[PDB]
Amino acid sequence: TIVVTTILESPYVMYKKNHEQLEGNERYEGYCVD
Repeated sequence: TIVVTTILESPYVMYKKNHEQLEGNERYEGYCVD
């Protein structure tokens, strides 16, 4: 598994709606997540 470092910065990487009930990569959304 590749470890990808990134940064919380809108709209590149943001916490998803309901992230606390999600895990791993699914916690995040945005341009850089895509």
